[PDB]
Amino acid sequence: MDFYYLPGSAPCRAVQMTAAAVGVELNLKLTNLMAGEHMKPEFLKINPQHCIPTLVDNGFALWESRAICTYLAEKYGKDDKLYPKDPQKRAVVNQRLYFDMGTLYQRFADYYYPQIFAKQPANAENEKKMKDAVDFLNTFLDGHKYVAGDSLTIADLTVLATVSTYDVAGFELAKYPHVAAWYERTRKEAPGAAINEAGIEEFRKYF
Amino acid sequence: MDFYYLPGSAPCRAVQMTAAAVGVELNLKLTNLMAGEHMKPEFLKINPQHCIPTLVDNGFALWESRAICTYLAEKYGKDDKLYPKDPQKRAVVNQRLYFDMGTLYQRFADYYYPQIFAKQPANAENEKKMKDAVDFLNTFLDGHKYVAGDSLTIADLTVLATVSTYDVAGFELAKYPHVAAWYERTRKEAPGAAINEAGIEEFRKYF
Ligand SMILES: N[C@@H](CCC(=O)N[C@@H](CS)C(=O)NCC(=O)O)C(=O)O
Ligand SMILES: N[C@@H](CCC(=O)N[C@@H](CS)C(=O)NCC(=O)O)C(=O)O
Repeated sequence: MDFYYLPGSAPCRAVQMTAAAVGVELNLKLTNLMAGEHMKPEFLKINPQHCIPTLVDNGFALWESRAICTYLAEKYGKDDKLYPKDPQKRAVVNQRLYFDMGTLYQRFADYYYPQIFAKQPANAENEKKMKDAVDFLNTFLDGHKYVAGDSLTIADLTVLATVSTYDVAGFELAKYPHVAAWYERTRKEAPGAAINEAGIEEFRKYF
Repeated sequence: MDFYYLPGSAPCRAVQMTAAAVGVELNLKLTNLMAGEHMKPEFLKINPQHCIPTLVDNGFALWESRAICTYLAEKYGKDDKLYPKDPQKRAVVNQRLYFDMGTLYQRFADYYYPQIFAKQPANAENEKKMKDAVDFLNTFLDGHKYVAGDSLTIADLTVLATVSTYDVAGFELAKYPHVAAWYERTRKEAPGAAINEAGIEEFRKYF
């Protein structure tokens, strides 16, 4: 299966760790957006939204990092813990996946991207929204050892990719006890952790 | 099961149509955000992210509309077509769910809400991104009759909740033939269609 990605990308790193978790080997396809490789006619045929990560598994094209992670868990995973079949348990996992996309990473991007690509001054309003997002995550972790329960799931993997990004950007995770502790634990227990660590160094080249 | 909602809210309507599709009755609990009812202690105890929709099913509290929709489908659904178990088919539906949230609705909200509620000037670039989101959906709908595959799924229901809102907001959907055709067909066929139409009228009360 081909994996169109960029090493420093969080959504890409989330899939990489999930693939490691289920023992699936990804045929890496470095896709340089600055060379318009995602806009090649061949790529558009695979993914009209022309975005990475994009996975192609024996003719089946799929994008949206979290959808890819769930796909790999359902089709190639054997350990129910990573993505529980029980509706209730799976629902908490799914809610956290949406949280990661629409709240945690979304606010991170809203605050840092303008400073990185537009050279705009740090926006106070968006800084607080980002802070509120980590606060939520901190609350989600109160009591439980993992983001969506008591066992490592793909929700921890995608949130790790995101939080490891907050880290390299210089965000103060230490002011969120549960997040900081979970991060330290998960950064050492996540399958493919070494790939994630190598990847953030590429993202670091943005600051 | 309790359903904390507001009729005009798109994410809430997505859950209402999904519930109707699976024969699940929802005890409606109007939660007026303008009156700050989403921050009442009792509600924060159930949902610390203080957002609607929030579902409580025999003690189990859940938020994030699309996670509620899939939960209702997995636990109470009996028509595999609504949310296919096959990993690949499921993956296509799931990618569309993330599309609906992170691309289609996200851009709609970022463009209109700051104007309607915060009374801020329109943001031209955000308008452009919004057009790009509908364009993507238009392409997805080229050939394919439903948002995901050749049958109505929960992806059609949430996209209807989102697109119907684009409609009342005055966005020119007509310029996207495949989106417009799909909408013309689905706004009638969809389970809970009448609920959604009534809900958008309550949303209109903001224009
Ligand atoms: N929500 C998506 C985000 C995908 C995304 O933002 N992709 C970026 C790379 S970080 C991209 O390909 N941008 C170029 C484009 O969309 O044309 C996911 O989780 O996969
Ligand atoms: N991604 C969420 C969006 C939830 C959302 O935006 N909820 C709004 C109502 S439309 C809300 O409760 N806002 C007030 C708040 O979050 O405090 C979903 O699909 O449920």
